[PDB]
Amino acid sequence: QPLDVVVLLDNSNSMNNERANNSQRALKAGEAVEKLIDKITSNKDNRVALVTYASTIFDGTEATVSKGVADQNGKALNDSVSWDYHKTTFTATTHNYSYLNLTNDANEVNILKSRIPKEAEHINGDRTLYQFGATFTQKALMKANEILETQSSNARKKLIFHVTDGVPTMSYAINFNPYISTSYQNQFNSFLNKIPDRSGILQEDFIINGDDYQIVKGDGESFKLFSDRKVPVTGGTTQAAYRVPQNQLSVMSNEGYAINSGYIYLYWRDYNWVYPFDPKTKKVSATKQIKTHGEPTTLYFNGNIRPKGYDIFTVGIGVNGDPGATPLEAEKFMQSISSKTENYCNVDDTNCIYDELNKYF
Ligand SMILES: [Mg+2]
Repeated sequence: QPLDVVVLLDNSNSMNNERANNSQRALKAGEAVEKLIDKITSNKDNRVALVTYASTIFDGTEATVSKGVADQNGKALNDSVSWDYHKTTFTATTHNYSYLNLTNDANEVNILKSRIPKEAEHINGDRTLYQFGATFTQKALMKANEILETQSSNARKKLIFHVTDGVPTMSYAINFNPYISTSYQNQFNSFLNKIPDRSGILQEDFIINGDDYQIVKGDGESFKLFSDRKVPVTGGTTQAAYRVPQNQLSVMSNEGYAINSGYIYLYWRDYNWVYPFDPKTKKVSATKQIKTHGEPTTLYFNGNIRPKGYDIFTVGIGVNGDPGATPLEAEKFMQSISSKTENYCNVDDTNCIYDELNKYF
């Protein structure tokens, strides 16, 4: 049977070529993709598609994300020196780095390959698109799956080939119910009960029905969700604050910020917090706690992708855990969202990559 392949390409900010002491993540990821496309399409029956992602799918559409910190009541502000404090969402047109239709047309293949980026955003380049540079792996997996389920069939061979540094920093929320007495652990367990092997959670028990910027967890800050909700002063122990200027003082009060003579003490916005937590009292869960983006992503993978019975190969590029994970956490995560242990390969591990692909070619 012919092979339909979706390439998943991580174009998050962590992939910028300067990162990890010039590890050239994006350049190397783009080259690996070029090589995979050429290899797959050598057989004229096979189809390819490309899903490049970061905070969202980079397909040339407009997207919105939330940014900033918040006061003690969850009221949002941006404390950056380069943005107005009201700038707590950003809206922009993404690069079209995707080819979203499986194809074996040679001219279409050429379009796909022309759309392969070799660089990611820089904090000093496009500062607007830099805001769309989180690692929302879950969303990209959902798009790759949607493509295969929509456009392939049970009789064709299907592959997801995912190239990334392995550190997701955004995820969809697990739909815990704060209003029943069932403990969060028992709620989580009931979600697991729905998958034959209990290793995942179905899409229906994620919060998906809303625009991303209002429902998603994480903003690219970290692999981790934060147990301490207070923003600390850099390198320190003490909570940071936003001094409100004289000229600015009355407008901020009017707006409703918590100002204590005359400082707004800063908290991570609540989509960065360990959850679930009671939405009224803010009491964190005393049982099950989600503490990374890796876990909800793996659960989604295992609930909704792995059962489809096709192959998922993950290729690690310059792997160190940036931001907020260790190198091992990143590997384990990548292995967690591959068909099996040996379908995670470092890009440097050419033997691993040759061996897995050999079956098809
Ligand atoms: Mg990243």
